[PDB]
Amino acid sequence: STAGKVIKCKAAVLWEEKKPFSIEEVEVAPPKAHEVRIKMVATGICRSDDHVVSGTLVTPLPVIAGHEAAGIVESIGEGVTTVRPGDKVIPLFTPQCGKCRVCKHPEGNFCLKNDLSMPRGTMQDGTSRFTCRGKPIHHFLGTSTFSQYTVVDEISVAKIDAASPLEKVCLIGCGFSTGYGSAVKVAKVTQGSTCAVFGLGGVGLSVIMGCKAAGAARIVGVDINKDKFAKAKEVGATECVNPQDYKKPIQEVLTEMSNGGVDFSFEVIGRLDTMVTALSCCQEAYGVSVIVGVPPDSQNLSMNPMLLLSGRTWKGAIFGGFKSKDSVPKLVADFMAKKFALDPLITHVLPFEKINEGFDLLRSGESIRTILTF
Amino acid sequence: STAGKVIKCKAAVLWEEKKPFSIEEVEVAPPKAHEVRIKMVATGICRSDDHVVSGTLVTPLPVIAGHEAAGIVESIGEGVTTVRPGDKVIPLFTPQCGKCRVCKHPEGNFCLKNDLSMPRGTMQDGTSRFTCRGKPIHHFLGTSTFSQYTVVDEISVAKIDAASPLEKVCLIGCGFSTGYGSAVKVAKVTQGSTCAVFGLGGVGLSVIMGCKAAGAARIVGVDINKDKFAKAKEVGATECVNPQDYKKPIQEVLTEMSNGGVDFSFEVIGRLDTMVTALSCCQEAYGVSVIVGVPPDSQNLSMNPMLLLSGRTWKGAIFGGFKSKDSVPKLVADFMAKKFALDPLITHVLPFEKINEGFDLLRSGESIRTILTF
Ligand SMILES: NC(=O)c1ccc[n+]([C@@H]2O[C@H](COP(=O)([O-])OP(=O)([O-])OC[C@H]3O[C@@H](n4cnc5c(N)[nH+]cnc54)[C@H](O)[C@@H]3O)[C@@H](O)[C@H]2O)c1
Ligand SMILES: NC(=O)c1ccc[n+]([C@@H]2O[C@H](COP(=O)([O-])OP(=O)([O-])OC[C@H]3O[C@@H](n4cnc5c(N)[nH+]cnc54)[C@H](O)[C@@H]3O)[C@@H](O)[C@H]2O)c1
Ligand SMILES: OCc1c(F)c(F)c(F)c(F)c1F
Ligand SMILES: OCc1c(F)c(F)c(F)c(F)c1F
Ligand SMILES: [Zn+2]
Ligand SMILES: [Zn+2]
Ligand SMILES: [Zn+2]
Ligand SMILES: [Zn+2]
Repeated sequence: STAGKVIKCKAAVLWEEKKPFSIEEVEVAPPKAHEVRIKMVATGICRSDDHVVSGTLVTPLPVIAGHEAAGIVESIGEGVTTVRPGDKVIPLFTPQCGKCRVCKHPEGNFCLKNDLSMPRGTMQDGTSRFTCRGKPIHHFLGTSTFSQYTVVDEISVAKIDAASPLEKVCLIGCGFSTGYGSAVKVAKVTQGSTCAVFGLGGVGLSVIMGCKAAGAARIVGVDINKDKFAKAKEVGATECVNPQDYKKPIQEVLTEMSNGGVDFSFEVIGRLDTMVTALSCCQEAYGVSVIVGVPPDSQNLSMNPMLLLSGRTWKGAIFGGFKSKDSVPKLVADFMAKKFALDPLITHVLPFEKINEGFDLLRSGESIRTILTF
Repeated sequence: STAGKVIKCKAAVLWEEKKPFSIEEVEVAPPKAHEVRIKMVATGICRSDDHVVSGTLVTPLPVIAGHEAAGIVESIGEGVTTVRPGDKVIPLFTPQCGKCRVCKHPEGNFCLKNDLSMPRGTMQDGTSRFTCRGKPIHHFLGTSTFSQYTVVDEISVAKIDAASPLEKVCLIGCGFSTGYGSAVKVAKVTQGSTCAVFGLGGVGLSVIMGCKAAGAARIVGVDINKDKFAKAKEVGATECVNPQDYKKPIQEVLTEMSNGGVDFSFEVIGRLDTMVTALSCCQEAYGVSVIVGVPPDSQNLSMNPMLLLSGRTWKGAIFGGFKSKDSVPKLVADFMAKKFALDPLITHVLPFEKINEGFDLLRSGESIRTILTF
């Protein structure tokens, strides 16, 4: 049995920014009240995890990153009611405490218990369950999935279908649900509309899937890497454009393509300039633009508010606007019911020990999602 | 017997920025095809008119300003079908051509024939109906209401109830419809919500009216002029705050007062800093902020897009999101049915000849709306 005991296991520890992950032994404490210790099965490499390494995102170091994953419950702390040992689960990087004003709000999903806005890199109780070489190691978004075992607060875990393929549905922990929800729930893309999607990685392909699902007539993919176009067309893009191919700003190209501006645009990269471009390419009176990409820490954009005064709507979301604990098991159920596909997002499947090579595939432009298997 | 003939009349010509208006004779050409010549009865002084004087709003000079008004049709050009001589009418500074992609969209109102985005200061045909001292004078937003007679394109005028009191209903041509629509149609304020309204002039008072109509529990007026508070309370503010009273920035004050941010915020001033503050003060995950105020020409704001990524929605609108020609007669009908009050906005009445004193009143902070009578 491991229950009630410290587990020594392998994890990918990030000791400082802009360095490879260190794959080594850590000690994982047993779960305290209302906590859940999970044996990881599969975790995806999300660009957000790369932002921690690059310093685009500031979070306390050293850290066990990873937030897109699935695993199997090893043990539960006293008080846990929503999962049990042996359950398949997906950690929730946006929690759902169910009691805060946001949780109670019918649209809101950015639960006030989150560790995103002012990251502490701890459990809800302000402490860490991880040590490495005698030192405490921070958690990341309450999840820390780049470990053979993690401990999460109950509000940061969802039970999923026992028959789920964990090496696919781990994507429901971030990339798929974020893109898909951004289209269907946040933007509320309409039938027959014209959509533009900036950034054709795992998240942007998922936005395309959502736009297609919502019945868009036109879905224009935008990326500087033309290698990403063929997959974007496979999942629903009607045409792809590379800004580098044009003498004019791409907002102008998109406005002409769409005969006056698009219905819905999505920034799915994380650049200040493309957030403004995305806003500008939506139709001035009724367009809607959604920010999905994570921008570099503490940097402001500049824009002209007349872009909004004419009628545009600008919004952003975390995790596709989904209330995380209610939505994740439904999304897995829908996948099992063949309502959407995940295979088009998966380009590479590596063992966990090859985490660094996975991140190099991302950084080189070669991968969409690499799934690491424990 | 004035039909088909040039009319000489007095108008208030603005020859140069930052100068008084010159009340002097102009010649008003007869209407061309699909144009309407209107004998003005009453016109309100809106801060946007003052923006033309200050250079906050750039539009070609010399100009006949004025956009918030009502009058009586003197004559119609060939092909006009929607009004007739002797009809009571409100000029529509935002037109409704009924044919463009915006006019056809269920939620758009910023008709593509507008003269607001890139002002020419002409009629739809690119020419002027106005001469003064033998010199052509520009139109403003297709309305030019600071004249005893104006000529407007048919898509820039609405027939209203023959029994309407024009010295009141002129406010439906801008200030009232704008603020009220901004709350009820653009923001879609909900029952029991907390609203914050930045700027307690005619438009922000109309926003308050709208929020109270929509059933908001709390409506916080924000103004640096505490003289504006009493009227704001009369029309529904539950509490008023002056930023100059506080050591902390007002977004933090509003966030505290609202136990984590308001449901709806409105910028009804026209400053870049208060556009950002107003966004910031709405709840980070599900707050909605609406820009109503008109910013200084060509200036950009600076903001941190993480304010959106958490879940905020930012939008703007012209004329409260109302499709102008459809809405104005319905708004007048509802006023006549006492569905809303216009008297709380009218603080001063003057003859047209005292237009400059009317502007002095607005500039001093003493008036809300001054109505000028021809
Ligand atoms: N809001 C959320 O909850 C949420 C969740 C998941 C991911 N993210 C963010 O979303 C963004 C995309 O994530 P991902 O899909 O995993 O990243 P990714 O796989 O790196 O994809 C980004 C795509 O953007 C492309 N790109 C880079 N620069 C430009 C440019 N100037 N113009 C057009 N394309 C460009 C690039 O070629 C790549 O295909 C990142 O910033 C993530 O941090 C946000
Ligand atoms: N979007 C539209 O269709 C539309 C329509 C009508 C009016 N407008 C604009 O809306 C704004 C309001 O117009 P109005 O109500 O006629 O103007 P107004 O009567 O000048 O009211 C503005 C109010 O803002 C207050 N104010 C000024 N500075 C600050 C500050 N820093 N903090 C708090 N309050 C401050 C000021 O004391 C005044 O009571 C102006 O910019 C207009 O041009 C927009
Ligand atoms: O990809 C999900 C994701 C985000 F959307 C963030 F805003 C963030 F800060 C983060 F760490 C993260 F993982
Ligand atoms: O007050 C209404 C109004 C506006 F909302 C504008 F954006 C504008 F440019 C203008 F001239 C105007 F009069
Ligand atoms: Zn919560
Ligand atoms: Zn992610
Ligand atoms: Zn139109
Ligand atoms: Zn106005």
